[PDB]
Amino acid sequence: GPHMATGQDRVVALVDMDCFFVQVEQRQNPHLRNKPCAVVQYKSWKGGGIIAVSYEARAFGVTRSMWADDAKKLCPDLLLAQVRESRGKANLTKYREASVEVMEIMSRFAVIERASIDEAYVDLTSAVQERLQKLQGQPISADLLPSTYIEGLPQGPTVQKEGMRKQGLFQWLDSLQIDNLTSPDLQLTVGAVIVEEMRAAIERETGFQCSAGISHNKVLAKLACGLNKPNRQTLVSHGSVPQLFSQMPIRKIRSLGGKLGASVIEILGIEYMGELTQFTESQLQSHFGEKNGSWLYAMCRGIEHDPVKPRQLPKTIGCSKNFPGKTALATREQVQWWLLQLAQELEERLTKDRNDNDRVATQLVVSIRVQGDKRLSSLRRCCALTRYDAHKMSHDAFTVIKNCNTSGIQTEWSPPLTMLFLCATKFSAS
DNA sequence: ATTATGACGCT
DNA sequence: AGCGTCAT
Ligand SMILES: Nc1nc2c(ncn2[C@H]2C[C@H](O)[C@@H](COP(=O)(O)NP(=O)(O)OP(=O)(O)O)O2)c(=O)[nH]1
Ligand SMILES: [Mg+2]
Ligand SMILES: [Mg+2]
Repeated sequence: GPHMATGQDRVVALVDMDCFFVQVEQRQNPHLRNKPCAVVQYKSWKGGGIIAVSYEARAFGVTRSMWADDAKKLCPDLLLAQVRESRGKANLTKYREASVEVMEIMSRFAVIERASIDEAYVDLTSAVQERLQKLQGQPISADLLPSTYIEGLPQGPTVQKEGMRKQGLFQWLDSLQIDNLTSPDLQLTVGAVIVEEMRAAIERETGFQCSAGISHNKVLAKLACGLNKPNRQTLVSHGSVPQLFSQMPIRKIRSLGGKLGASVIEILGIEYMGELTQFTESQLQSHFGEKNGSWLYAMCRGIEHDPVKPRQLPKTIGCSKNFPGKTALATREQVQWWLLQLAQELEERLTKDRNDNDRVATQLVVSIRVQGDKRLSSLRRCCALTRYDAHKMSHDAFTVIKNCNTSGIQTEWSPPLTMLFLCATKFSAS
Protein backbone atom coordinates (compact mmCIF):
# COMPACT_ATOMS: atom_id res chain seq x y z
CA GLY A 1 0.00 0.00 0.00
CA PRO A 2 1.47 3.32 1.17
CA HIS A 3 4.91 1.77 1.82
CA MET A 4 5.23 -0.05 -1.53
CA ALA A 5 7.87 1.71 -3.60
CA THR A 6 6.82 2.34 -7.21
CA GLY A 7 10.11 3.32 -8.85
CA GLN A 8 8.89 6.77 -9.90
CA ASP A 9 11.71 8.76 -8.26
CA ARG A 10 13.72 9.66 -11.40
CA VAL A 11 13.18 10.87 -14.95
CA VAL A 12 15.54 8.96 -17.32
CA ALA A 13 15.84 9.22 -21.09
CA LEU A 14 17.64 7.02 -23.62
CA VAL A 15 18.70 8.76 -26.87
CA ASP A 16 19.66 6.55 -29.85
CA MET A 17 20.83 7.95 -33.19
CA ASP A 18 18.80 6.55 -36.12
CA CYS A 19 20.89 4.35 -38.54
CA PHE A 20 23.97 6.25 -37.23
CA PHE A 21 26.79 5.25 -39.59
CA VAL A 22 24.36 5.71 -42.49
CA GLN A 23 23.46 9.21 -41.28
CA VAL A 24 27.17 10.07 -40.95
CA GLU A 25 27.78 9.01 -44.58
CA GLN A 26 24.58 10.75 -45.79
CA ARG A 27 25.64 14.03 -44.19
CA GLN A 28 29.00 13.79 -45.94
CA ASN A 29 27.60 12.71 -49.33
CA PRO A 30 24.22 14.32 -50.17
CA HIS A 31 23.75 11.84 -53.04
CA LEU A 32 22.97 9.23 -50.35
CA ARG A 33 20.25 11.24 -48.59
CA ASN A 34 16.67 9.94 -48.58
CA LYS A 35 17.72 6.79 -50.42
CA PRO A 36 17.94 3.08 -49.62
CA CYS A 37 21.50 2.79 -48.45
CA ALA A 38 23.71 0.83 -46.12
CA VAL A 39 27.21 0.96 -44.64
CA VAL A 40 29.52 -2.01 -45.21
CA GLN A 41 32.94 -3.09 -44.02
CA TYR A 42 35.30 -4.67 -46.57
CA LYS A 43 34.23 -5.53 -50.12
CA SER A 44 35.88 -8.61 -51.65
CA TRP A 45 33.91 -11.30 -49.78
CA LYS A 46 30.25 -11.18 -50.92
CA GLY A 47 30.38 -7.39 -51.33
CA GLY A 48 31.21 -6.70 -47.67
CA GLY A 49 29.20 -7.06 -44.48
CA ILE A 50 26.40 -4.58 -43.73
CA ILE A 51 26.51 -2.92 -40.31
CA ALA A 52 23.96 -0.08 -40.75
CA VAL A 53 20.81 0.33 -42.88
CA SER A 54 18.68 3.35 -43.77
CA TYR A 55 14.95 3.00 -43.08
CA GLU A 56 14.23 3.17 -46.82
CA ALA A 57 16.46 0.11 -47.33
CA ARG A 58 14.98 -1.67 -44.31
CA ALA A 59 11.63 -1.55 -46.12
CA PHE A 60 13.11 -3.96 -48.70
CA GLY A 61 14.28 -6.36 -45.95
CA VAL A 62 17.91 -5.22 -45.83
CA THR A 63 19.40 -5.80 -42.38
CA ARG A 64 22.53 -5.62 -40.33
CA SER A 65 24.79 -8.71 -40.68
CA MET A 66 23.66 -9.28 -44.31
CA TRP A 67 26.25 -9.55 -47.10
CA ALA A 68 26.01 -6.64 -49.52
CA ASP A 69 25.58 -9.00 -52.49
CA ASP A 70 22.56 -10.60 -50.78
CA ALA A 71 21.10 -7.22 -49.83
CA LYS A 72 21.37 -6.23 -53.50
CA LYS A 73 19.16 -9.22 -54.28
CA LEU A 74 16.47 -7.69 -52.04
CA CYS A 75 17.14 -4.08 -53.07
CA PRO A 76 18.88 -3.78 -56.46
CA ASP A 77 19.13 0.03 -56.19
CA LEU A 78 20.67 -0.08 -52.69
CA LEU A 79 23.44 2.47 -52.29
CA LEU A 80 26.51 1.53 -50.27
CA ALA A 81 29.10 3.43 -48.27
CA GLN A 82 32.19 1.54 -47.06
CA VAL A 83 33.96 2.02 -43.75
CA ARG A 84 37.43 3.46 -44.19
CA GLU A 85 40.30 0.96 -44.26
CA SER A 86 43.66 1.78 -42.69
CA ARG A 87 46.61 -0.54 -42.07
CA GLY A 88 44.60 -3.38 -43.56
CA LYS A 89 41.64 -3.11 -41.17
CA ALA A 90 38.39 -1.26 -40.73
CA ASN A 91 38.95 2.20 -39.20
CA LEU A 92 35.92 3.65 -37.39
CA THR A 93 37.40 7.09 -36.53
CA LYS A 94 34.83 9.09 -38.57
CA TYR A 95 31.95 7.60 -36.56
CA ARG A 96 33.67 8.00 -33.18
CA GLU A 97 34.24 11.69 -33.95
CA ALA A 98 30.60 12.11 -35.05
CA SER A 99 29.61 10.43 -31.78
CA VAL A 100 31.58 13.02 -29.80
CA GLU A 101 29.66 15.78 -31.64
CA VAL A 102 26.36 14.33 -30.44
CA MET A 103 27.46 13.48 -26.90
CA GLU A 104 28.86 16.97 -26.31
CA ILE A 105 25.50 18.52 -27.28
CA MET A 106 23.60 16.12 -25.01
CA SER A 107 25.91 16.97 -22.11
CA ARG A 108 24.73 20.62 -22.24
CA PHE A 109 21.32 19.55 -20.97
CA ALA A 110 22.21 16.94 -18.37
CA VAL A 111 24.77 14.42 -17.22
CA ILE A 112 24.86 11.49 -19.63
CA GLU A 113 26.12 7.89 -19.61
CA ARG A 114 27.59 6.82 -22.99
CA ALA A 115 26.14 3.33 -23.49
CA SER A 116 27.48 2.92 -27.06
CA ILE A 117 28.86 4.94 -30.03
CA ASP A 118 25.32 6.21 -30.79
CA GLU A 119 23.37 5.98 -27.53
CA ALA A 120 23.36 7.67 -24.17
CA TYR A 121 21.22 7.66 -21.07
CA VAL A 122 20.23 11.05 -19.67
CA ASP A 123 19.33 11.66 -16.04
CA LEU A 124 16.71 14.44 -16.26
CA THR A 125 15.39 14.50 -12.68
CA SER A 126 17.04 17.79 -11.69
CA ALA A 127 16.43 19.53 -15.04
CA VAL A 128 12.75 18.57 -14.78
CA GLN A 129 12.49 20.03 -11.28
CA GLU A 130 14.03 23.28 -12.55
CA ARG A 131 11.68 23.51 -15.54
CA LEU A 132 8.70 22.80 -13.28
CA GLN A 133 9.63 25.76 -11.08
CA LYS A 134 9.83 27.90 -14.22
CA LEU A 135 6.40 26.72 -15.40
CA GLN A 136 4.65 28.03 -12.25
CA GLY A 137 1.76 25.59 -12.57
CA GLN A 138 1.32 26.42 -16.25
CA PRO A 139 -0.11 23.57 -18.37
CA ILE A 140 1.97 21.89 -21.05
CA SER A 141 0.91 22.52 -24.64
CA ALA A 142 0.89 19.71 -27.20
CA ASP A 143 2.89 22.12 -29.37
CA LEU A 144 5.85 21.46 -27.05
CA LEU A 145 5.69 17.72 -27.81
CA PRO A 146 5.59 17.61 -31.63
CA SER A 147 7.26 14.19 -32.03
CA THR A 148 6.18 12.46 -28.79
CA TYR A 149 4.12 9.27 -28.50
CA ILE A 150 2.40 8.32 -25.23
CA GLU A 151 2.61 4.53 -24.98
CA GLY A 152 -0.82 2.94 -24.42
CA LEU A 153 -2.82 5.88 -25.75
CA PRO A 154 -5.20 6.60 -27.30
CA GLN A 155 -7.57 4.27 -25.51
CA GLY A 156 -11.35 4.01 -25.35
CA PRO A 157 -13.54 6.21 -27.61
CA THR A 158 -8.37 8.05 -36.49
CA VAL A 159 -6.90 6.70 -39.72
CA GLN A 160 -3.37 8.10 -40.14
CA LYS A 161 -0.38 7.65 -37.87
CA GLU A 162 0.05 11.33 -36.98
CA GLY A 163 -3.62 11.60 -36.04
CA MET A 164 -3.24 8.58 -33.76
CA ARG A 165 -0.16 10.13 -32.17
CA LYS A 166 -1.96 13.41 -31.52
CA GLN A 167 -5.09 11.71 -30.15
CA GLY A 168 -3.02 9.82 -27.61
CA LEU A 169 -1.05 12.94 -26.71
CA PHE A 170 -4.25 14.92 -26.18
CA GLN A 171 -5.74 12.20 -23.98
CA TRP A 172 -2.54 12.26 -21.94
CA LEU A 173 -2.32 16.04 -21.56
CA ASP A 174 -6.02 16.32 -20.66
CA SER A 175 -5.56 13.97 -17.70
CA LEU A 176 -2.43 15.72 -16.34
CA GLN A 177 -2.56 17.25 -12.83
CA ILE A 178 -0.23 20.21 -13.34
CA ASP A 179 -1.01 21.42 -9.82
CA ASN A 180 1.20 18.76 -8.19
CA LEU A 181 4.92 19.47 -8.65
CA THR A 182 5.71 15.92 -7.46
CA SER A 183 3.35 14.10 -9.88
CA PRO A 184 5.48 11.45 -11.63
CA ASP A 185 3.38 11.67 -14.82
CA LEU A 186 3.90 15.45 -14.90
CA GLN A 187 7.63 14.95 -14.33
CA LEU A 188 7.83 12.50 -17.24
CA THR A 189 5.97 14.99 -19.44
CA VAL A 190 8.37 17.81 -18.64
CA GLY A 191 11.19 15.34 -19.26
CA ALA A 192 9.73 14.70 -22.70
CA VAL A 193 9.62 18.47 -23.36
CA ILE A 194 13.33 18.69 -22.52
CA VAL A 195 14.11 15.70 -24.76
CA GLU A 196 12.26 17.36 -27.67
CA GLU A 197 14.57 20.34 -27.11
CA MET A 198 17.68 18.13 -26.89
CA ARG A 199 16.76 16.27 -30.08
CA ALA A 200 16.09 19.56 -31.86
CA ALA A 201 19.52 20.84 -30.81
CA ILE A 202 21.21 17.65 -32.01
CA GLU A 203 19.55 17.89 -35.41
CA ARG A 204 20.14 21.64 -35.80
CA GLU A 205 23.84 21.41 -34.86
CA THR A 206 24.86 18.09 -36.48
CA GLY A 207 22.19 17.21 -39.05
CA PHE A 208 21.60 13.86 -37.32
CA GLN A 209 18.16 12.59 -36.31
CA CYS A 210 17.53 10.33 -33.35
CA SER A 211 14.85 8.58 -31.36
CA ALA A 212 14.39 8.61 -27.62
CA GLY A 213 12.60 7.00 -24.72
CA ILE A 214 11.48 8.82 -21.56
CA SER A 215 10.53 6.86 -18.44
CA HIS A 216 11.53 6.40 -14.79
CA ASN A 217 14.57 4.15 -15.30
CA LYS A 218 17.09 3.03 -17.89
CA VAL A 219 15.42 -0.26 -18.91
CA LEU A 220 12.02 1.34 -19.54
CA ALA A 221 13.63 4.30 -21.33
CA LYS A 222 15.54 1.91 -23.62
CA LEU A 223 12.38 -0.09 -24.33
CA ALA A 224 10.39 3.10 -24.95
CA CYS A 225 12.98 4.38 -27.42
CA GLY A 226 12.38 1.39 -29.71
CA LEU A 227 8.61 1.69 -29.80
CA ASN A 228 8.45 4.54 -32.37
CA LYS A 229 11.48 4.83 -34.65
CA PRO A 230 12.81 6.72 -36.50
CA ASN A 231 12.89 10.40 -35.54
CA ARG A 232 10.29 10.08 -32.76
CA GLN A 233 10.27 9.83 -28.98
CA THR A 234 8.08 7.75 -26.69
CA LEU A 235 6.99 8.32 -23.09
CA VAL A 236 6.38 5.14 -21.04
CA SER A 237 4.62 5.97 -17.80
CA HIS A 238 4.59 3.77 -14.72
CA GLY A 239 0.87 3.21 -15.33
CA SER A 240 1.47 1.90 -18.87
CA VAL A 241 3.66 -0.98 -17.66
CA PRO A 242 1.02 -3.68 -16.90
CA GLN A 243 -0.52 -3.53 -20.40
CA LEU A 244 2.83 -3.03 -22.14
CA PHE A 245 4.45 -5.96 -20.35
CA SER A 246 1.38 -8.22 -20.72
CA GLN A 247 2.36 -9.10 -24.31
CA MET A 248 6.07 -8.18 -24.24
CA PRO A 249 8.39 -11.13 -25.01
CA ILE A 250 10.96 -11.49 -22.24
CA ARG A 251 13.80 -11.24 -24.77
CA LYS A 252 12.93 -7.63 -25.61
CA ILE A 253 14.15 -6.31 -22.26
CA ARG A 254 17.82 -5.29 -22.13
CA SER A 255 19.92 -8.16 -20.67
CA LEU A 256 17.26 -10.85 -21.26
CA GLY A 257 17.90 -11.46 -24.96
CA GLY A 258 20.41 -14.26 -24.30
CA LYS A 259 20.83 -17.41 -22.20
CA LEU A 260 19.33 -15.93 -19.01
CA GLY A 261 16.14 -14.86 -20.77
CA ALA A 262 15.89 -18.28 -22.40
CA SER A 263 16.25 -19.90 -18.98
CA VAL A 264 13.53 -17.67 -17.51
CA ILE A 265 11.22 -18.83 -20.33
CA GLU A 266 12.17 -22.51 -20.04
CA ILE A 267 12.27 -22.87 -16.25
CA LEU A 268 9.14 -20.87 -15.52
CA GLY A 269 7.14 -21.83 -18.62
CA ILE A 270 6.21 -18.21 -19.40
CA GLU A 271 6.52 -15.99 -22.48
CA TYR A 272 5.91 -12.35 -21.49
CA MET A 273 7.52 -9.99 -18.96
CA GLY A 274 4.20 -9.44 -17.16
CA GLU A 275 3.90 -13.12 -16.26
CA LEU A 276 6.89 -12.71 -13.96
CA THR A 277 4.74 -10.86 -11.44
CA GLN A 278 3.23 -14.16 -10.30
CA PHE A 279 6.46 -15.36 -8.67
CA THR A 280 7.81 -14.35 -5.31
CA GLU A 281 11.16 -12.63 -5.04
CA SER A 282 12.56 -15.74 -3.31
CA GLN A 283 11.30 -17.98 -6.12
CA LEU A 284 13.07 -15.88 -8.73
CA GLN A 285 16.24 -15.77 -6.61
CA SER A 286 16.15 -19.56 -6.29
CA HIS A 287 16.16 -19.98 -10.04
CA PHE A 288 18.34 -17.09 -11.22
CA GLY A 289 20.48 -16.03 -8.24
CA GLU A 290 20.11 -13.26 -5.63
CA LYS A 291 20.98 -10.39 -7.93
CA ASN A 292 19.09 -11.50 -11.02
CA GLY A 293 16.11 -12.62 -8.95
CA SER A 294 15.72 -9.29 -7.14
CA TRP A 295 16.23 -7.46 -10.44
CA LEU A 296 13.54 -9.52 -12.22
CA TYR A 297 11.10 -9.17 -9.32
CA ALA A 298 11.33 -5.38 -9.49
CA MET A 299 11.74 -5.08 -13.27
CA CYS A 300 8.53 -6.94 -14.14
CA ARG A 301 6.73 -4.27 -12.04
CA GLY A 302 8.47 -1.43 -13.97
CA ILE A 303 11.04 -0.75 -11.23
CA GLU A 304 14.79 -0.62 -11.73
CA HIS A 305 17.46 1.22 -9.78
CA ASP A 306 20.59 1.17 -11.97
CA PRO A 307 21.94 4.74 -11.96
CA VAL A 308 22.80 6.80 -14.99
CA LYS A 309 26.54 6.80 -14.47
CA PRO A 310 28.39 10.09 -15.07
CA ARG A 311 30.54 8.82 -17.91
CA GLN A 312 30.79 10.45 -21.35
CA LEU A 313 33.96 8.78 -22.53
CA PRO A 314 34.59 5.10 -23.29
CA LYS A 315 36.35 3.14 -20.52
CA THR A 316 38.53 1.23 -22.97
CA ILE A 317 40.14 1.84 -26.35
CA GLY A 318 40.48 -1.30 -28.46
CA CYS A 319 41.49 -2.60 -31.92
CA SER A 320 40.47 -6.00 -33.29
CA LYS A 321 40.56 -7.96 -36.54
CA ASN A 322 39.13 -11.33 -37.51
CA PHE A 323 41.01 -13.67 -39.84
CA PRO A 324 38.38 -16.11 -41.08
CA GLY A 325 38.79 -19.42 -42.85
CA LYS A 326 41.82 -19.52 -45.12
CA THR A 327 43.13 -16.06 -44.15
CA ALA A 328 44.04 -17.22 -40.62
CA LEU A 329 47.58 -16.33 -39.56
CA ALA A 330 49.90 -19.34 -39.76
CA THR A 331 53.42 -17.84 -39.66
CA ARG A 332 55.26 -15.88 -36.99
CA GLU A 333 55.93 -13.01 -39.42
CA GLN A 334 52.19 -12.78 -40.12
CA VAL A 335 51.15 -12.66 -36.47
CA GLN A 336 53.84 -10.04 -35.79
CA TRP A 337 52.83 -7.91 -38.76
CA TRP A 338 49.15 -7.83 -37.81
CA LEU A 339 49.92 -7.18 -34.13
CA LEU A 340 51.94 -4.22 -35.37
CA GLN A 341 49.08 -2.94 -37.56
CA LEU A 342 46.64 -3.15 -34.64
CA ALA A 343 49.21 -1.54 -32.31
CA GLN A 344 49.78 1.37 -34.69
CA GLU A 345 46.06 2.13 -34.83
CA LEU A 346 45.88 1.82 -31.04
CA GLU A 347 48.82 4.20 -30.59
CA GLU A 348 47.16 6.79 -32.82
CA ARG A 349 43.88 6.56 -30.91
CA LEU A 350 45.59 6.58 -27.50
CA THR A 351 47.73 9.63 -28.25
CA LYS A 352 44.64 11.55 -29.42
CA ASP A 353 42.74 10.38 -26.30
CA ARG A 354 45.53 11.58 -23.99
CA ASN A 355 45.56 15.01 -25.61
CA ASP A 356 41.76 15.35 -25.67
CA ASN A 357 40.83 13.80 -22.34
CA ASP A 358 43.74 14.20 -19.85
CA ARG A 359 44.16 10.50 -19.11
CA VAL A 360 46.53 7.61 -19.86
CA ALA A 361 45.84 3.89 -20.18
CA THR A 362 47.99 1.66 -17.98
CA GLN A 363 47.07 -1.93 -18.96
CA LEU A 364 47.17 -3.65 -22.35
CA VAL A 365 44.87 -6.66 -22.82
CA VAL A 366 45.73 -9.09 -25.62
CA SER A 367 43.01 -11.46 -26.81
CA ILE A 368 43.28 -14.11 -29.50
CA ARG A 369 41.13 -16.75 -31.16
CA VAL A 370 42.62 -19.99 -32.54
CA GLN A 371 41.21 -22.01 -35.42
CA GLY A 372 38.47 -24.36 -34.28
CA ASP A 373 37.46 -22.48 -31.13
CA LYS A 374 33.86 -21.29 -31.25
CA ARG A 375 34.30 -18.83 -28.35
CA LEU A 376 34.91 -15.11 -28.94
CA SER A 377 38.25 -15.21 -27.14
CA SER A 378 40.41 -18.29 -26.94
CA LEU A 379 42.96 -16.59 -24.68
CA ARG A 380 43.28 -13.28 -22.85
CA ARG A 381 46.52 -12.04 -21.28
CA CYS A 382 47.40 -8.63 -19.85
CA CYS A 383 50.64 -6.73 -19.55
CA ALA A 384 51.70 -3.27 -18.46
CA LEU A 385 51.17 -0.40 -20.89
CA THR A 386 53.93 2.05 -19.96
CA ARG A 387 54.51 3.95 -23.22
CA TYR A 388 52.31 4.85 -26.18
CA ASP A 389 54.62 3.14 -28.66
CA ALA A 390 53.25 0.74 -31.27
CA HIS A 391 56.43 -1.33 -31.71
CA LYS A 392 56.65 -1.79 -27.94
CA MET A 393 52.96 -2.65 -27.54
CA SER A 394 53.13 -5.16 -30.41
CA HIS A 395 56.31 -6.77 -29.07
CA ASP A 396 54.73 -7.04 -25.61
CA ALA A 397 51.53 -8.54 -27.05
CA PHE A 398 53.63 -11.11 -28.91
CA THR A 399 55.59 -11.88 -25.75
CA VAL A 400 52.45 -12.58 -23.75
CA ILE A 401 50.86 -14.73 -26.51
CA LYS A 402 53.87 -16.53 -28.03
CA ASN A 403 53.48 -19.63 -25.84
CA CYS A 404 50.19 -20.50 -27.57
CA ASN A 405 52.14 -21.49 -30.67
CA THR A 406 52.06 -25.31 -30.83
CA SER A 407 54.44 -25.57 -33.81
CA GLY A 408 57.82 -26.99 -32.93
CA ILE A 409 59.05 -24.93 -35.89
CA GLN A 410 60.08 -21.37 -35.05
CA THR A 411 58.78 -19.78 -38.27
CA GLU A 412 55.32 -21.39 -38.34
CA TRP A 413 52.29 -20.66 -36.15
CA SER A 414 49.86 -23.44 -35.32
CA PRO A 415 47.02 -23.63 -34.82
CA PRO A 416 46.52 -20.50 -36.95
CA LEU A 417 44.94 -17.42 -35.42
CA THR A 418 41.44 -16.30 -36.45
CA MET A 419 41.33 -13.09 -34.41
CA LEU A 420 43.70 -10.57 -32.80
CA PHE A 421 42.48 -7.99 -30.28
CA LEU A 422 44.37 -5.26 -28.41
CA CYS A 423 42.59 -3.26 -25.71
CA ALA A 424 43.95 -0.36 -23.66
CA THR A 425 42.32 -0.21 -20.22
CA LYS A 426 42.72 1.05 -16.62
CA PHE A 427 42.97 4.77 -17.32
CA SER A 428 44.55 7.23 -14.87
CA ALA A 429 44.40 11.01 -14.88
CA SER A 430 47.32 12.76 -16.55
C1' DA B 1 33.36 -15.94 -43.96
C1' DT B 2 29.82 -11.45 -39.51
C1' DT B 3 32.95 -7.91 -37.91
C1' DA B 4 34.46 -4.52 -34.62
C1' DT B 5 33.95 -3.19 -30.72
C1' DG B 6 32.37 -2.01 -25.70
C1' DA B 7 30.25 -2.80 -20.95
C1' DC B 8 30.03 -5.72 -17.19
C1' DG B 9 29.50 -10.22 -14.18
C1' DC B 10 31.73 -14.39 -11.95
C1' DT B 11 35.25 -16.74 -9.72
C1' DA C 1 43.62 -12.16 -13.20
C1' DG C 2 41.25 -14.72 -16.81
C1' DC C 3 36.86 -16.28 -18.61
C1' DG C 4 31.82 -15.72 -19.88
C1' DT C 5 27.59 -12.90 -21.18
C1' DC C 6 25.10 -9.38 -23.67
C1' DA C 7 24.88 -6.20 -27.24
C1' DT C 8 24.80 -4.94 -32.11
N1 LIG D 1 31.71 -2.43 -36.45
C1 LIG D 1 30.43 -2.65 -36.13
N2 LIG D 1 29.61 -1.60 -36.00
C2 LIG D 1 28.37 -1.94 -35.70
C3 LIG D 1 27.89 -3.19 -35.53
N3 LIG D 1 26.53 -3.16 -35.24
C4 LIG D 1 26.23 -1.87 -35.26
N4 LIG D 1 27.31 -1.08 -35.53
C5 LIG D 1 27.40 0.36 -35.70
C6 LIG D 1 26.66 0.88 -36.93
C7 LIG D 1 25.39 1.50 -36.35
O1 LIG D 1 25.01 2.61 -37.18
C8 LIG D 1 25.86 1.98 -34.98
C9 LIG D 1 24.80 2.11 -33.92
O2 LIG D 1 24.22 0.81 -33.67
P1 LIG D 1 22.66 0.65 -33.58
O3 LIG D 1 22.01 1.65 -32.73
O4 LIG D 1 22.41 -0.82 -33.01
N5 LIG D 1 22.04 0.68 -35.10
P2 LIG D 1 21.59 2.00 -35.98
O5 LIG D 1 21.96 3.24 -35.29
O6 LIG D 1 22.27 1.84 -37.35
O7 LIG D 1 20.06 1.85 -36.24
P3 LIG D 1 18.80 2.19 -35.33
O8 LIG D 1 18.11 3.33 -36.04
O9 LIG D 1 17.94 0.91 -35.37
O10 LIG D 1 19.31 2.54 -33.98
O11 LIG D 1 26.82 0.98 -34.56
C10 LIG D 1 28.79 -4.25 -35.69
O12 LIG D 1 28.45 -5.44 -35.55
N6 LIG D 1 30.08 -3.97 -35.98
MG1 LIG E 1 21.04 3.78 -33.26
MG1 LIG F 1 22.42 2.14 -30.37
